Amino acid sequence: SPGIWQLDCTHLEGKVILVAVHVASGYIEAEVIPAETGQETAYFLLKLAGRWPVKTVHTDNGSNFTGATVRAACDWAGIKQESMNKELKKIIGQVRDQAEHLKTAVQMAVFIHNHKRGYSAGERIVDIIATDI
Amino acid sequence: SPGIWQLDCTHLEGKVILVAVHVASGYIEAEVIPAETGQETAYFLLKLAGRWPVKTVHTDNGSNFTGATVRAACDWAGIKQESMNKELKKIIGQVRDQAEHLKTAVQMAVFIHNHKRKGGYSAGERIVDIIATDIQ
Ligand SMILES: Cc1c(CO)cnn1-c1ccc(F)cc1
Ligand SMILES: Cc1c(CO)cnn1-c1ccc(F)cc1
Ligand SMILES: [Cl-]
Ligand SMILES: [Cl-]
Repeated sequence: SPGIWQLDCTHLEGKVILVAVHVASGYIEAEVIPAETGQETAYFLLKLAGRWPVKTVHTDNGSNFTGATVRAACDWAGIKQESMNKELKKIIGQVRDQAEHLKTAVQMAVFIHNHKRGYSAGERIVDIIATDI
Repeated sequence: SPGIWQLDCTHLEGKVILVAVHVASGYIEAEVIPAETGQETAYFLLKLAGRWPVKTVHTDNGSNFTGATVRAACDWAGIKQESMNKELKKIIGQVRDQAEHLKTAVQMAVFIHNHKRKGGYSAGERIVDIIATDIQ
């Protein structure tokens, strides 16, 4: 469905990246976060939920989801907790050299993934949500 | 254009917030950034451009836009360089005491601003409708 996202973590250069995939489109939002903690996870989810209609998020149900913080953020935002990601690392690989900081490379990779084309993932998410509306 | 954004800075609690407004819809993306520098501005603009189809930005043309970095990032992403602050601040003010960290309060405020229905469509619904229409 249109409001359904998957949230996973992935690790590079000793750092933690959260990757959110909009399941129907393949569109991705990803960011390096300071640590894999409830507080940083909640922050990431709140950010995502303000930008797209997030109804449900499928997660790995690990340690950073057992605490009060993520529960509180999902409650507040009205979110239920109920192939793109190796590719993301591959693109980061292709572009790593052009950026000093991993965080920059991550955002270049997100850009490339979402714009690649007859439809890009970015066009697909928009069409799907507009149709739902 | 569907692809036109305005980028402004605003300041609270000794911290810098960049606010991007999609002009046709009133949809906002905003984040606290470490400092108002070319490098952090470039980073913010690359993030935005990967999430929405950014063709042109209108900025204040100040110091963080004179350097090689923002110019290089905009080149790369194919971006041309050619009320909210207050409203967003008001919502932040309203929620500030519910979050420890300003950064959290900012993202709650963005959520509220983008979902608010004054009657009706929210800004979030409008941006999606406008861009979907343009695509078709
Ligand atoms: C701007 C662009 C390209 C080429 O830059 C490929 N997909 N998109 C895109 C991405 C997201 C949209 F909402 C609409 C279009
Ligand atoms: C989920 C929601 C609300 C709350 O019902 C208000 N606007 N939106 C919204 C925001 C962005 C969209 F693309 C679609 C809908
Ligand atoms: Cl995780
Ligand atoms: Cl600025």
